[PDB]
Order: sequence, then C-alpha cells, then structure tokens
Amino acid sequence: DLKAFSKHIYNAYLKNFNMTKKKARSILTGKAPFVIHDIETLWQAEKGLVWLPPYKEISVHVFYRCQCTTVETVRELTEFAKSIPSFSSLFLNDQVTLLKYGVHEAIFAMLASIVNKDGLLVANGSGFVTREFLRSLRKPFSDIIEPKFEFAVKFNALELDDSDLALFIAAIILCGDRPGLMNVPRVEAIQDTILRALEFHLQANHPDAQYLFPKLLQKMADLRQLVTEHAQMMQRIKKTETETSLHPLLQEIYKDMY
Amino acid sequence: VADLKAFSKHIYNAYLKNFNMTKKKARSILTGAPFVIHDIETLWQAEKGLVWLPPYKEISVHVFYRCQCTTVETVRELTEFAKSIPSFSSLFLNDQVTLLKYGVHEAIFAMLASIVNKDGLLVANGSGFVTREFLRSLRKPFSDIIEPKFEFAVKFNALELDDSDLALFIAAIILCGDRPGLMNVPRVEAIQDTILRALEFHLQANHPDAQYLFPKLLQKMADLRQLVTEHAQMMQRIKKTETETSLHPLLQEIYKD
Ligand SMILES: CCCOc1ccc(C[C@H](CC)C(=O)O)cc1CNC(=O)c1ccc(C(F)(F)F)cc1
Ligand SMILES: CCCOc1ccc(C[C@H](CC)C(=O)O)cc1CNC(=O)c1ccc(C(F)(F)F)cc1
Ligand SMILES: CCCCCCCO[C@@H]1O[C@H](CO)[C@@H](O)[C@H](O)[C@H]1O
Ligand SMILES: CCCCCCCO[C@@H]1O[C@H](CO)[C@@H](O)[C@H](O)[C@H]1O
Repeated sequence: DLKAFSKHIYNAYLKNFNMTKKKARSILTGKAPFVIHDIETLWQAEKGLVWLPPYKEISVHVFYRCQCTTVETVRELTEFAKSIPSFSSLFLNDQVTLLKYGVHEAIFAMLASIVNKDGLLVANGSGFVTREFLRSLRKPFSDIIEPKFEFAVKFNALELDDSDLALFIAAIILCGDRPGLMNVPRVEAIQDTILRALEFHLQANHPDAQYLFPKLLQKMADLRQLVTEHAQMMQRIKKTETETSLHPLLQEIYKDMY
Repeated sequence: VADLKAFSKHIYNAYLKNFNMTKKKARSILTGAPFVIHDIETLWQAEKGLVWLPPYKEISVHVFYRCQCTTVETVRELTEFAKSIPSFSSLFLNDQVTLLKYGVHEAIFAMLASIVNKDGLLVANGSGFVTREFLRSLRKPFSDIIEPKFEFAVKFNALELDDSDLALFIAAIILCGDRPGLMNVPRVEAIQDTILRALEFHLQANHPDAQYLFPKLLQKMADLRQLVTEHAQMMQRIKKTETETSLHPLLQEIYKD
C-alpha cells in the first residue's frame, strides 16, 4: 500500500519530468555542455548552439529565459500533480490553488538537481550557464538568482535521489494551509499520507542517514521563506523595471502574494 | 468541413461519456414510472427510500439544499466534459477554472431543459418527478429562483434540440472568450469559433428544415447569460436574508464576485 503509493508517485515523476537528477548528474560529471559565461558565449548559444519579447538588454533576456523555464516546469508539475493519488479527485479550483502557491517551492527544490556551485544546466543540459556570469547581470535581476544557488548547494548536500524527490515535490504541492483552499481536510489528509510515505521511503533508501526526514521538513519551511522573498523581489522588478515584461501565467501567480 | 464533422463527433462522445442523464433518456421517461413529488408527504416518502446534506431546517431550505447538490454533481460532470474537449485541456489549469466558474450555470440551466416539462422536473436519475406547482408553493425567496428556469426551459425545448446538438451548444457555452480574468483570450476565442462553426455545420445536417436555428441558439446563449445574472442576484438576496441557510463551499467560490 504505502510502497505502492510511493511507486506511483515515482512513476508519475519519471513520466512527467524530462530532466531527472540522475540524467543531470551524469552530464555535470562527465559520463559535454556548451559553457555560457559571457555575452559572446550566450549569443553563440542563442545562435543554434544550445537553442520571446523583443531584445531589450542582456540582463532582461536572461530574466526572460528564467520565465520560460518556469512556464515549462509548471506544465510538467501540473501533469505530475494530476497523476498523484486523489489530487485529481479535488475540485479543479482547489487543484489550481495548490499549484499557484506550490509551483515555485517545487521549482526551487528541483533546480538543485541541475545546479552546482559553479553554474546551471540549461536547455536539456546542452548548455551550462556559470554562476559568475549570472552574478555579473544588472540589478535587480542579479538579486533573484544568487539565493537559489545558496539553497541548492546546501539542499544537494542531503544527496537525495529521484525516488526521494518524487515524494518531496508531491508533499510541497499538496499543502493544507495554502490561502483560499476549499477542502482543507482532504488536502491535509493527502499530505499526511505523502509524508508518511516519505518517511517510510527514507528509512529503506537512506538507512544510515541521521535526522533526514526532519531535515527535509525544515527544507520545506526554508522553501516557503525563499519563495516569499523571491515574490517580493519579483514585485519590485514589476515596479522598477516598467519596460520589462512578465509572462501572464507568472502574473496570475504573484498577484496576491506578500 | 471534413474536420468539423469529426470535431463534432468527438464532442458528442464526450457528452455521452460524462453526463448521467441525456435528453433522449429523459424524454423517454417523461413519455412512458417516476414517483411524483407534489407535497410534503410525498417528498418525505421520496427521501425515505422511494427515490433517494446539511442539518434539516425546513422544507423550502431542504429543496434549496437539493438544488445545490445537483449543481455540485453537474459541475463535476461539466469539468470532465470540458476536459475531453479538443484544446480545452491544453489551456493552463487556471484558465480552465475561469471558464468553468463563469460557464457552469449557463450550461446547467440549458441542460435543465432536458429533464423539465411544463408540469415539473425529473429528480434522482429520473426515479422521481417533482411538480412545478409544488416547487411554486415553496417559501420566498426560495421559490423565486425556481420559476424562471421552467419559463426558460419550456421555450428552449420548443427548439427540439437533441443530445448531439446540445453537446456542441454546451461546449460553446464553456469555451467563452469574454469571461472575467481570462488569461489566454485569443486561444479561447479561436476554440469557440471552431465550436460555433461545427455547430452551424451540424445544425444544417441534423435539422435541414429548421429555419434560423443557429442564430436562435446564439440568442439562447445571450438569454442564458441574462438568466444567470438574475439568478446570481437572487442568490445574493438569499445569502443576505437567509443567514441560517448554508451554501455549499463550491458554490461560495463560484458566486464570490
Ligand atoms: C539556478 C539559478 C537561478 O535560476 C532561477 C531563479 C529564479 C527563477 C524563478 C523565475 C524567475 C522569472 C520565476 O519567478 O518564475 C528561475 C530560475 C531558473 N533559471 C533558468 O532556468 C535559466 C537561467 C538562465 C538561462 C540563460 F541561459 F539564459 F542564461 C536559462 C535558464
Ligand atoms: C427547474 C427547477 C429549478 O431547479 C434549479 C434552479 C436553480 C439551480 C441553481 C442552484 C441553486 C442553489 C445554484 O445556484 O447552483 C438549480 C436547480 C436544479 N434543481 C434540481 O435539480 C432539484 C430541485 C428540486 C428537488 C427536490 F425534489 F428536492 F424538490 C430536487 C432537485
Ligand atoms: C470544479 C471547477 C469549477 C470551479 C468553479 C469555482 C472557481 O472558484 C474560483 O477558484 C479560484 C481558485 O482556483 C479562486 O482564485 C477564485 O477566487 C474562485 O472564485
Ligand atoms: C497552471 C496552474 C498554476 C497556475 C496558477 C495561477 C493562479 O492564478 C489564479 O487563477 C484563478 C482562476 O483559476 C484566479 O481566480 C486567481 O485570481 C488567480 O490568481
């Protein structure tokens, strides 16, 4: 039962996410991606090497590429969630509420799978943008990038695998205290099942890991704080960068966050 | 032209797959038997097992609660119907909820005509029939919301649509481009235009002698928006003046501004 619950989550994870942490770790080690570290390498990458509103500047273009990856990951998270036991049994408005307040927590957790202390895989791992180059971007666009590296480095130290992350992201999405949730008891019930499955799974998968389950619970609290700060940065970019576009899907997500 | 016939058939199959009651099944029941509910005693009989919730209050509120129940179940079926429609599922989930939020009541009142005649209304999968006169005898403001639906339904049933017609008509109601807060307006308008073209084509083949049928149905869509507007006003009065009466949570989200 509880193994069948976890296996179903793991299969929905492998089915709906093109880039897994296993595939990504093979690329980042050497089992090669074009390194993007300045304007010239980025232009070459955008000229067919690796791969939107009109080109404004270098920092805004990268900002636009960040939005694009979010839109694509929301599509995958929506299909992943719809393959979760009794997520589809929720009314559609509750499904949207869980995705609205959960996608960025899940996105920032899954970014760790394609991130190291030096940079980030882009476009199915065919490219690799460096942390140094992303730091060099203009403000406020550089402000939204570095905190994700800091979280991802410490999160990768826990050495979770795809089977772990499948339950971890499922627990992020099915969160009982999202604002405006209609059927809170049902969501809390599903969440409690996922957390039990997660603890059960971590026992077999990481028998030597000390305090791993409460460590992951703390990571979930960290992710909510990371998203709150990110949402405030995004709202200031919306205020101060009036010529910079925001994808309509992201506009609906950040509308009421404070 | 060739894609339209297949597009229509796919929508009809989604109709037959997801709705508990069709107009074909309903009209055969209404012509010959359902237990007739016409007063308090028959209604109690129906609840005790002959035919079939928040805590009881009174008879008019109990019928009001059963009205909410049929809406909740029809929203479930309309959501599965819409999800089987071409390119509805391709919209982001928040656009799907917006279309359903502002469309389900227009579609519900259109589909209500299938189980209504001038004398009353089928209930509980057609095993019951509640009379129009009994529903009229309920306490205001609860009897206020019932009678205009009969009035719309009898005039709507005069058009003599069948289920294949209604499948496209319901799809056009849901895929409405001017719903408040719609994100991808051009994509919804494009899907609606395809449905309206499929509907026009379908009406020519299925009702070859029917005059002005397609613009009549477009007018019915406008009538349905006015019917829902007046209904929401009446629901606001019930929410204001009947404070002891509960409103199902799904309906609170639909009627929230
Ligand atoms: C791990 C470093 C931080 O990355 C991110 C930080 C924040 C967000 C949240 C978004 C921001 C709009 C949201 O609010 O939705 C997303 C990312 C993901 N970035 C990318 O995938 C990316 C970056 C650069 C390139 C390029 F090649 F162009 F350089 C291509 C892809
Ligand atoms: C054609 C008559 C009008 O019916 C309706 C009017 C308005 C709405 C919209 C709702 C109102 C809360 C909403 O706002 O969502 C729904 C219905 C559907 N009624 C029923 O199916 C029904 C009625 C009575 C019984 C009983 F036998 F118990 F008496 C059982 C079922
Ligand atoms: C089952 C589909 C039909 C559901 C219709 C009800 C939709 O309600 C709306 O759901 C949204 C959350 O997604 C909220 O943001 C809105 O405030 C709310 O009004
Ligand atoms: C693609 C799934 C994840 C996207 C989440 C986007 C959430 O947007 C919300 O959609 C609701 C209608 O559904 C509106 O009522 C809210 O105002 C809006 O904030």
